[PDB]
Amino acid sequence: APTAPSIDMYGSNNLQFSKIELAMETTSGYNDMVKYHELAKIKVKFNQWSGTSGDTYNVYFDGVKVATGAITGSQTTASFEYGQGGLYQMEIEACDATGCSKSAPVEITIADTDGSHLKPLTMNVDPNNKSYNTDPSIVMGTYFVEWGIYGRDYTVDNMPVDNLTHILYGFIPICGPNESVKSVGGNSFNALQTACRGVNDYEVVIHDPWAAYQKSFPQAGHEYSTPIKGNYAMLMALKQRNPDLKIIPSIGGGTLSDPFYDFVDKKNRDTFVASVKKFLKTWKFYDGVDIDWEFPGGGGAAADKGDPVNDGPAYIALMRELRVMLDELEAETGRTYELTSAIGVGYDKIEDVDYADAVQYMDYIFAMTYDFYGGWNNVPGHQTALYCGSFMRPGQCDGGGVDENGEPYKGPAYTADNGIQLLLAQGVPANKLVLGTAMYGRGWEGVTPDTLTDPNDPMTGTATGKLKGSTAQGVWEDGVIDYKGIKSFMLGANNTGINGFEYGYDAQAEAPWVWNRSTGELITFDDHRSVLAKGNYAKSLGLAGLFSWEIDADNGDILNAMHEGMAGGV
Ligand SMILES: CCCn1cnc2c1c(=O)n(CCCCC(C)=O)c(=O)n2C
Ligand SMILES: CCCn1cnc2c1c(=O)n(CCCCC(C)=O)c(=O)n2C
Ligand SMILES: CCCn1cnc2c1c(=O)n(CCCCC(C)=O)c(=O)n2C
Repeated sequence: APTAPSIDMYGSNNLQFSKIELAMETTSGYNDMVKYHELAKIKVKFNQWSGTSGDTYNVYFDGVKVATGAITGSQTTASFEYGQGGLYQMEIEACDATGCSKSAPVEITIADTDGSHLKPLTMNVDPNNKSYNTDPSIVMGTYFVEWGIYGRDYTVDNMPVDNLTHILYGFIPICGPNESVKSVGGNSFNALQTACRGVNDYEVVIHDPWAAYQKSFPQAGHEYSTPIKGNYAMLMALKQRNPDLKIIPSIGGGTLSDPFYDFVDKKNRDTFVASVKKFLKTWKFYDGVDIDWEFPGGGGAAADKGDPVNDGPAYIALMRELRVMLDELEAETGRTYELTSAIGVGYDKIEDVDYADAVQYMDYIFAMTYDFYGGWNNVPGHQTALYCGSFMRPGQCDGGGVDENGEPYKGPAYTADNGIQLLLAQGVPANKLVLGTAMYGRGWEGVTPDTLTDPNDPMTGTATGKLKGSTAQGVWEDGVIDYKGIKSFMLGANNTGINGFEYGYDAQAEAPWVWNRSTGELITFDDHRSVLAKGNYAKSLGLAGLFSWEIDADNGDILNAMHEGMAGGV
């Protein structure tokens, strides 16, 4: 017989609650911005403006009582805790000694990071991406980058997810020594220093919380009060659409690998592995972990770091210790968690790790069979070729011979086949290796015809510097160009070459190029033909599948050719 409660929607955070508390309007340390609770804190204000209020309230979700407390006046705030994400019809009842009166039901949301409160994501994929029916057991992976939402304007709902089995989210940094990040300029280091305030060294953090969970995406149905927004809320809604798609955070990458060189100390590994466990319990849409340490032994961005005696065994120990932790999560959740790693494939990188030992702990190795040549120097070559190119010298392919100064080659050439063969020779099983495809070109200026030793092959020339171009042409950093920019501005509709560029293909290497003989611009990349050759290769060797770097740079053609090539190999 009291008055039925009316729910104050605006005073109850629009009935949006969450197991994860996320700061939405600042940028601070990771431990200050992100706190995961086993029970969501619920606070609901209700009013009884007319008649009597009664003395007690009960709260129901879907008919089931979840809380009770005192009413002592005409406005009451009910505070309680609840453990399970999703959407529930809430009713609040006010009671006196004579009876109870229930409010009309209203939907409350309790966010959780598995996306249990979310509908399947609405997609907006470029229709140049075709449908395939590739065997679900073949890996078809790609990297999606956190910063691609900015100038590149490529968001989670643009991914052709039905053509993927694995999405690797690039990149999760590690707090600690990170000089390599400073050298890249822009805000990357300042963002990391901010994220790491109040965080122990060697723990993972989110690099850009605005892209990860603050930015409101209208296509995802985000509102002011939505407790999780950003790329991460869209990836959660994507798992509701595609529950078998594996979404895996990639830790490190070329500029964020400096802290790994301190993993020779096991206490730093222990700190890192515990931070990864907490991260996967905080962000439950993730299905494992991908380690992108570039590179054990060195030769990467940190010129002053790298230990070829100890980094190998440390990498192996880290995989073993991650697999231990992941087994604990599997035991706790009843889920399967995957452990993978993207690795360098030059002989001088592979020689520093016993991968047959490491891979026993791992589901897949993503062989980075790209970046073999590029604008960091003026020597052209195929950056992602399967085999040795026509431009190579006698003895250069297998490392038997000498360079132009007569100095012995130190090891076999940088090609995808040389890397895969070295890894098989160590005893890595073929069915754990994933072959990489580039959705980008690398390139140079100044490779003009007077510099060539073979007049029909620009790979025999000499550059003056890195390729330059505008972001309108897909050039986001000197020396690199999106595949879709090569296609729009250099190849043209017919693949015969436009804007002063001509197309060529080195059939021995399985590698395309475009070359502008007057500016000397020369770009090495992957195309439909070379990607079919890679798929025929992967199928011949019984590799696990193919993956690509990075998805925003494709227009459909490369991912289509990945599926075609895997269907089509002979
Ligand atoms: C986490 C979401 C709640 N939340 C939302 N915005 C927040 C917080 C928060 O908790 N802290 C400080 C945390 C106290 C010290 C610690 C060990 O974390 C903040 O500064 N900001 C801006
Ligand atoms: C804005 C995109 C430029 N951009 C180009 N390359 C980039 C970035 C970038 O931003 N971040 C992350 C740091 C966060 C910076 C910010 C504005 O919050 C990166 O790691 N890389 C490699
Ligand atoms: C962010 C990465 C791009 N990047 C920026 N500077 C670079 C690279 C790069 O990729 N490689 C090739 C690594 C060798 C890989 C192999 C086949 O072993 C480089 O040598 N330098 C100087």
